[PDB]
Amino acid sequence: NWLGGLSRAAFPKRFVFGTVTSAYQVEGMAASGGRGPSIWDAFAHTPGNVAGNQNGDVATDQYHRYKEDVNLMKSLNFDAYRFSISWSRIFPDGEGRVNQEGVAYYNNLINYLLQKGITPYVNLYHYDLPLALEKKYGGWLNAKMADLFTEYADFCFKTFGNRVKHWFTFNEPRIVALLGYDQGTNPPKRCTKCAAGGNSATEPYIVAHNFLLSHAAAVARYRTKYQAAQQGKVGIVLDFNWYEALSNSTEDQAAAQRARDFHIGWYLDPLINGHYPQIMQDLVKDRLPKFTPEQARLVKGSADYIGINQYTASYMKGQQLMQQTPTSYSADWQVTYVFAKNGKPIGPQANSNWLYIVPWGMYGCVNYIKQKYGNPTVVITANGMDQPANLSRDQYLRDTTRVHFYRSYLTQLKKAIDEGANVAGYFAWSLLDNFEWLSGYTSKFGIVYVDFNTLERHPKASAYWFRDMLKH
Ligand SMILES: [Zn+2]
Repeated sequence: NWLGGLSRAAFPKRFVFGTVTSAYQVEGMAASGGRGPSIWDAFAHTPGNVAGNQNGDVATDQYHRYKEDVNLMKSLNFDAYRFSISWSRIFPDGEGRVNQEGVAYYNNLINYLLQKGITPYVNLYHYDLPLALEKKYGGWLNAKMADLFTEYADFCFKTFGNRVKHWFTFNEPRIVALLGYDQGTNPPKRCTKCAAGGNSATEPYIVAHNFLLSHAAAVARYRTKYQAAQQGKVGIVLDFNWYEALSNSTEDQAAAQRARDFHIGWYLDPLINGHYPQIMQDLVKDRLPKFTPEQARLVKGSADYIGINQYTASYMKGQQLMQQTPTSYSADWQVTYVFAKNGKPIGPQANSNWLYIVPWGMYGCVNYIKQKYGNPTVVITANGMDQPANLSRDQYLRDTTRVHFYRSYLTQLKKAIDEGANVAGYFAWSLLDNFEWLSGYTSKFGIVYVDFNTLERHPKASAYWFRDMLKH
């Protein structure tokens, strides 16, 4: 049967199912409603940065249509909605003056969600640093971001925390470090060879450190000032794609483990154990910032749950570890990616070249966190796949590959949960086809189709699949 034995009865009691978007990717009204620009506004408005020079100015226009979108998600039997607040929509300059019209938008959204019985899971940050903060402070290169982010977070707790009980600080700081400061393909486009300046060997580590210190400072503020009255929780969202050793050799097993440590351990070892992974300390050395004992104690235990964005998996091949001139965070791992074993591809690709459809990667990731980190509370905060551009409406709606994607990946998650992993919920990326960063509107991740000419929403087969799977 097309559900493949899945239903709410197949998951733990009170397991949360939702969908996810992010502010810049769906809201629109990017330069209206009093919103100040983010680094993504400047980046997307520069010719050649985004596919077809597209941008998020209008996006899906959720800003005007949110009640339609909330009605839709309720009709699809979801319990929760993960969305983000645009920092520059609240503080156009990232600090100082509050944009009251911005505040009102999020009040209206949160209240309508609650009126419809959908639980808000709110991200404070999703790639969208206020441009004014980038210019004035140097953004995530500056340790002062902890203070600035904490004040922003403080306002959000005060203003929305009587209603919002599930918070996340950041979304995938590894991708910010990697794409913004290693490869220099996302804003602020920094890297060793980059026009804007940078150093791919040092800056990604500075940036990650500052994300961890900022997260810890925001959570400390929540716990000391708001928690007693509000009784909510604050986590963080981390990307984790699976790495499988290409063979059972010592070298290949070591490579796969290195990759895990540089990918997820980079953030999880500080959050769980109060230090960076040993292998990163050994290889990256004086390029890896040191937490003081006080900072390490602030960072350790500072996430009430771990959000994991899980999409894909790779084989890893190893080598003897070399002494090497440092060139980048990516090269520091000393691994070789491989996408076939025994002459067979790890899986077929979706539209995005990096996204190999590998359902057992979900089991791999969830099992690994369970076994390595003392089984912390995990929420799958994003999982999904994309269709390409230029299909007809009907072709988008008959998304049988995505139906197969969710059934297979959710079966693998169920497998990990039945073996004892503490997973509290699951969120599909995305509710809507949206602005997919560098791919612009050429990548369609939604379970709901969006006609980007008319802005009309049309549920795809995968939306109906969720509706049937999730019926109460
Ligand atoms: Zn509109």
